Amino acid sequence: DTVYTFPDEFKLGAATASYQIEGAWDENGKGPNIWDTLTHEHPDYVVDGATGDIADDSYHLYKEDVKILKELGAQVYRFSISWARVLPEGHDNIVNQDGIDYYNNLINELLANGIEPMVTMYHWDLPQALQDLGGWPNLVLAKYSENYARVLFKNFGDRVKLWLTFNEPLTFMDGYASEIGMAPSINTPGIGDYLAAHTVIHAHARIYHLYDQEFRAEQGGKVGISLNINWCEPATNSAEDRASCENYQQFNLGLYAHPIFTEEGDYPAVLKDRVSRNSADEGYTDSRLPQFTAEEVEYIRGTHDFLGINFYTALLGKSGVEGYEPSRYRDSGVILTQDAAWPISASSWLKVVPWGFRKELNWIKNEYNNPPVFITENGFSDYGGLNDTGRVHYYTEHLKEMLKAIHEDGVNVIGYTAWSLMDNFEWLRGYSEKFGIYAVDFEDPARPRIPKESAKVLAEIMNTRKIPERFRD
Ligand SMILES: [Cl-]
Ligand SMILES: [Cl-]
Ligand code: NA
Repeated sequence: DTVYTFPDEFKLGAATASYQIEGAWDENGKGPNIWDTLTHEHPDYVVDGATGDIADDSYHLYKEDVKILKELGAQVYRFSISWARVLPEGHDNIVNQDGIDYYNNLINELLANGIEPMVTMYHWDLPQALQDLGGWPNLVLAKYSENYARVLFKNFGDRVKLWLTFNEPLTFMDGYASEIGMAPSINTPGIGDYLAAHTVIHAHARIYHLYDQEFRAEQGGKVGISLNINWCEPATNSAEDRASCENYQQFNLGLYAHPIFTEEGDYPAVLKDRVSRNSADEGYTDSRLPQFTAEEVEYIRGTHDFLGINFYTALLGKSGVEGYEPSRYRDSGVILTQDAAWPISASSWLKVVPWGFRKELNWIKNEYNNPPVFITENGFSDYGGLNDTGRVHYYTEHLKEMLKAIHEDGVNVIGYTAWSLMDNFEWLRGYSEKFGIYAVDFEDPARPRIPKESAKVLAEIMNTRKIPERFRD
């Protein structure tokens, strides 16, 4: 049963994000963020015209969140901090004590209940005052991000020892690649999304160096980043289809991980070269991909204590090019599809492909020299229901695959937090797609959290530290 047992030091828990759960969007001095703006001004972008104005009301109900974490037996709770709740103006001139108090209250409640906090600094909720300067495409945000992080380390770092600078910049950069999509819903594909990535990488590096310089000696924690990546399986066994899948990994994960996690640093060569060529062919004087200087390459490489991975699904990749000119997908040189045979979820993008998780973990091991990997998200959507057999099976299969990666393949996976502790505001999908292991009644002002079967099974896994016999192959 070795392949079915978690390593003794491995950390298990669950995850949320601030805008998705907190509500209290303008309470007690909190400033507006880009998701307040999107859901208020553009309800036509969101299923049901839903907003995060209340969500799970975790601003008021944080003790209930801790209660269900304790019931689950979580060792770690991954949550994010709302930048505009702490710094309502985005800049560090005004610190909102109500926000400081709130996160201290949550942290202290967690620790009093034997649960370790893991904090994501940025999970998509940029202060609107900073978006008004251009947001992530404007490199001035890297210093603003450093200053935000300093406030977080100063106030919380005596008790928080696990930090993620950013969550899914591959996703939030896409808020600069569509007029109707992710906040801030700006249509600069192939140009502004790359600028956003560039700023984020710079920001991440500044935050890491800040920790080294101002906090690490006293606080003794670890700083990483959470990167999402889909497995990309060759549509056929050809060398050409394999090349396309390598392109996919480099254009999705490598975009962020090559600058940070390799000895060489910088963007992947294929990313630089394909965008350079495409830009020239379209008549641009300058490549659409921003450049790092040698000094910047050296500053950015090595800025990590672990790699956070968000894993959900797989795609099929074949040789070719598609998408609009200009765009990151077109630049990436792969044609992406889904296999009809893969089980479905309530989310168009998410098919159940558990073996893809093991393949991805091996790809990461080989590319980045087996970094410590913390799975910061993994989970499954349905439309509702407590007898969530699909979710149960998603978890048991993904955990089995991860355990094979650890035990059979030697991948240094160090922790895992299920997405999500409870049903929450699923971005443009509103409350229509359910990812929780706890259900939440969004028509009940008290927002009760109630366990699904998946919460019961995960509790059993966390308690026994193994995959139960009935779920084994
Ligand atoms: Cl074949
Ligand atoms: Cl049994
Ligand atoms: Na402060």
